[PDB]
Amino acid sequence: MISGILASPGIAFGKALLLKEDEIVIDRKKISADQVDQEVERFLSGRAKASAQLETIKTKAGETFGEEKEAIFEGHIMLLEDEELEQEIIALIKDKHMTADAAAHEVIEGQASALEELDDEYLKERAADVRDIGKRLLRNILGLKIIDLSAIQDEVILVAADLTPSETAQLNLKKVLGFITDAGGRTSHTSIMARSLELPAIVGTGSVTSQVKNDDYLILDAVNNQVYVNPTNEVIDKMRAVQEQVASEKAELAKLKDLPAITLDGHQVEVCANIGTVRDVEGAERNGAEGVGLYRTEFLFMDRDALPTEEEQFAAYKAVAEACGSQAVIVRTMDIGGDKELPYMNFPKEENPFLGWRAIRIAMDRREILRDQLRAILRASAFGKLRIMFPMIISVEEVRALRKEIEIYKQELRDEGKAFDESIEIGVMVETPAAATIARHLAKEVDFFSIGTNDLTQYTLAVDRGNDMISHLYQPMSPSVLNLIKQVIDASHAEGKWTGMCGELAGDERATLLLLGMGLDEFSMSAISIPRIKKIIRNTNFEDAKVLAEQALAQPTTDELMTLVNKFIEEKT
Amino acid sequence: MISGILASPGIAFGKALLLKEDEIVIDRKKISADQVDQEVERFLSGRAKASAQLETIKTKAGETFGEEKEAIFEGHIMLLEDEELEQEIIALIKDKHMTADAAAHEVIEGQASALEELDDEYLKERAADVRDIGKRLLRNILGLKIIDLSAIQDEVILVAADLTPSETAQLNLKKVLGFITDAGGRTSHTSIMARSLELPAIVGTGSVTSQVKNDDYLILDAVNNQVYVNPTNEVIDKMRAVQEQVASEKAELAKLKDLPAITLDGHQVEVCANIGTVRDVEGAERNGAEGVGLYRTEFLFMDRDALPTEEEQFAAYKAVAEACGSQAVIVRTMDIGGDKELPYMNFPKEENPFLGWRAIRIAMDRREILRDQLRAILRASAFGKLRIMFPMIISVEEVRALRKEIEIYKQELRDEGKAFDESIEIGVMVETPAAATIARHLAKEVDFFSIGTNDLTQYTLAVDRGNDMISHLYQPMSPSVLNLIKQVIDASHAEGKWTGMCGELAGDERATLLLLGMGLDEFSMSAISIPRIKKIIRNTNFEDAKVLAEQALAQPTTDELMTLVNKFIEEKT
Repeated sequence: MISGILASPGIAFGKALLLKEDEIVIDRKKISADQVDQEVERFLSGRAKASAQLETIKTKAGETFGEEKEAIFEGHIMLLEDEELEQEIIALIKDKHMTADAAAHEVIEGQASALEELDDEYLKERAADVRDIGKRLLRNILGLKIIDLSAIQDEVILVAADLTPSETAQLNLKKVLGFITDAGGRTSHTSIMARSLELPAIVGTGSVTSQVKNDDYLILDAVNNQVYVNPTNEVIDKMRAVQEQVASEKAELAKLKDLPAITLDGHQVEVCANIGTVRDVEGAERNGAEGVGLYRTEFLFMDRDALPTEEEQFAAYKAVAEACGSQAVIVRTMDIGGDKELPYMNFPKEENPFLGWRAIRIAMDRREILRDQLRAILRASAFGKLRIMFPMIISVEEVRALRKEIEIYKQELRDEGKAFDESIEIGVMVETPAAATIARHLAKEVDFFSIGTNDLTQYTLAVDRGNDMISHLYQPMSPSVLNLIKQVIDASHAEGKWTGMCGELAGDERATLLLLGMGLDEFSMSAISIPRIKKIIRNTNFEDAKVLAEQALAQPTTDELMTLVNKFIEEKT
Repeated sequence: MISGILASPGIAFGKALLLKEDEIVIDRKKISADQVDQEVERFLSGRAKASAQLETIKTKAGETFGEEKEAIFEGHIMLLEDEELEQEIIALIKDKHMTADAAAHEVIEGQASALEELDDEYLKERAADVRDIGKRLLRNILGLKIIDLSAIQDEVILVAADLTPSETAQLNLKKVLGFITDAGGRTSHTSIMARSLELPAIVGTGSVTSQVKNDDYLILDAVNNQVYVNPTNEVIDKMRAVQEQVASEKAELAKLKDLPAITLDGHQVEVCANIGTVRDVEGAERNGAEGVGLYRTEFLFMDRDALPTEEEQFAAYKAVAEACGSQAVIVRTMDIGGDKELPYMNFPKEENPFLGWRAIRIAMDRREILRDQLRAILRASAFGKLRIMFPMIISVEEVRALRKEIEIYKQELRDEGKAFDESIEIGVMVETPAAATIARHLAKEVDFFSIGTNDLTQYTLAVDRGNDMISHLYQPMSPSVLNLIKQVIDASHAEGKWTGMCGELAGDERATLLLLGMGLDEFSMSAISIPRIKKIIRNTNFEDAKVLAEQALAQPTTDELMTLVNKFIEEKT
């Protein structure tokens, strides 16, 4: 009867691999002066190896996982070569006549020890990565035999007390049919990989490695949360059928709108990622995004030290469109100028950037910007489902002037023998109280809306998103912002269009029932929030939420509206 | 058959005074070197007189009109003593060997001449005041006889081709039964005085002074726009009866609420002045204000180099309350922190002051400020009708916390044996889209609303009131702001309260029919706008305006809403 936390559901059958590591012996024997010069050379000679061996691991991470994991090694390597460590490690040996393995341990342990004093779980984990660098350094000076998880010639299950980020890079994903460890829990780096990799694995076993020997045959239920050791065929069979169900579950979920973004009583919404860069598509796919709800194109502009031309934009958009496969991306035209300047533009300062010459106000005062970009988006739409959406819309005037612009850019493309999706849908950010107010009018003029609650909150409450001194007044969960949200959604629906939401409220656990009840069609968020919200959605009853929403919309006070939400959560799941 | 522009309606009977002035002779005869030293002394000796005589006129203006007219003389005197004039006047005489009256004329004429090159009517008038200083200087060096309007021992009518601001100060208001001149028109300084003084007078006669001799008996109709010269008693009689009607008109208008702020079809609104300082009460009374709709207390705070204590505030408020007589003042608690900092507070900088720690957000983070002030207002309410109004309100939370505050401060006063109007009404600025959105909720909690459209526009459109680069987007006449205005007014009325407006829209000729049609109860503006708006109000039909308003509120476009307004003005007066 062994149970863990189960990080990924599924089933698997294979041999068990056990990572055994010998304890590192440290000699506290003081060294003589003649040994001072020799110990430094041993450290440099031992450090010389890890230098080249660490570099080899980096290259495997880049090809195996990508640049996201390749740079983490550079930080560890760059930190190791820090000139502060060279002087501090040598000084103790030269000054205290200590050994290199004992003196070096104090330096890396000293810094990591300072990090543990921190009262944050996020800073403590990084201290674990730093500690790992010094831990291996001691083995490197001694020249301890390394197992290396890359030397696997046969498929096996991976069992260990805990895995350090360094092992996950040089790990064979195809030869490992799963991962099992007794680490702390999801807060473990390897645990997150099981989720994104979508492979069965446990991390809270507690003491399975002490019960398993290498070459042991084990079957992972990852469904009943049980492990069978050398079990007959009656269990190897049950499991095999459990694995069948698992596979059918995929096959069914595989359907289009038949996704978890459905309440108990059958109400579906989209749930998507906001992104900045192709690189974010990875997190989106990892977290179960059904498409991209907001492609903040600014971020691509701050990914460069020059304004990206039509061609550079096109390429960037094309990549995204393609890295998204079948999925739709809502490409927002550029929003520079509140707290998001791009320095390379050298725009002049403003007294209130957030009430200033922002986003569309620029692209309309400098058509080359609007034109290059819209041109690029359109052209990229020849390569995947894209939508166009505009930021900082304030009037019907603005929308018509920009549609007219699209139509001009569309013809030019037609005339230059350049495909673009003629179906391409156009919408607007509703993130201004103006837009919210004339939502009915705007809804005739666009295909859709996405409510930017970060901004909407900001202007409706006149509280600067940046200003910590008044942060306590920044409440997107005000009777004032909610009402304006409702009013927008309703506008959508009255024209037979839809409203999504890319403001942070979409991703906020506390609004999910209200957003849902109020009929929001689409949620778009940081990818990392997709599962929390999906979970809430999948476990609500939609009808109940409507009732909730309605109540909340009548409250003159946030507190009073928080109460409704809470009594709901109490009574309803 | 002589007709002028009539600046003030009324009737008068009295003798005619004629201001005759001899032409100033200028000698272009070059002076010798021995005469250079003597001419400078003559200028200094002649300048010595005007120095003391100009100072005497200043003291008469202060006692006669007040500090508003006393400082204008200091500028003229300070400009005359400018060290640049001393060196430039002496240099030409010493360098060009010119005469003091001819050389001095070039210096003052030279600067005034540069001002005329300006293409602005407002800058040109000031050039007239500077020209006057040099014109009299020539008489002062020559020692020309001065008539002085203060030497009047008998009541007479004042007739002149044109009067310079200097004469208006040393003018006997009680001995002058009216003012008649052939100047340009209302753009004449003296013409404005007839309006504020409320005395019959003409400024566009054209050539009456050439037809009148001093000691002539004239009757001013100022009603039929005619002047009778030595007319029998049949006309001295008609006029006397015309004067009776005039007096009855006052008596009727005198009433109270039934004033000019009434549409043709009987709909009344209040029309008041926004003020900053007791000193503004004068302009308000001058321009026919029926009370004060917004007393921006910040302005009193920027009228000082220290934070005004409870006692200083009280005094300041008391004065206002009293300078307003029977009239109600809406005292807004302090609004510092957008474009209105007070430097003496040394508050820290903000990234977006207008979305920052503004107004009520301060007084709530520093109770001493809120307390002193509310204390002071309450106590001042023992001395005249005052209301309390709060700026930058965003939530029902804020209002309740502040009412609760009032109630505490009320008791303290009760306990310290300090009267305050127990009837004192409390309201809120609706100048946030939040407030506008929860207007229904807020309306239960306050006695009234005043819509701040400067701010409301700002946040609804996210356009900084300060930012000229996007000024073209600052449109309080958007379908978005108007709708929010309507929604607020309606909230008021639904609770049986009222909404006023102190934003600049109230004073904007183009909104007046809409504001009216939408049922706005109260308008408050710069005093100078009171008559334009009153005029529009008095000449509208209210029912028609409703229809107008309604139409305008359905337009998705400003232009389209401007069209309605225009076709109205065409067809309707």
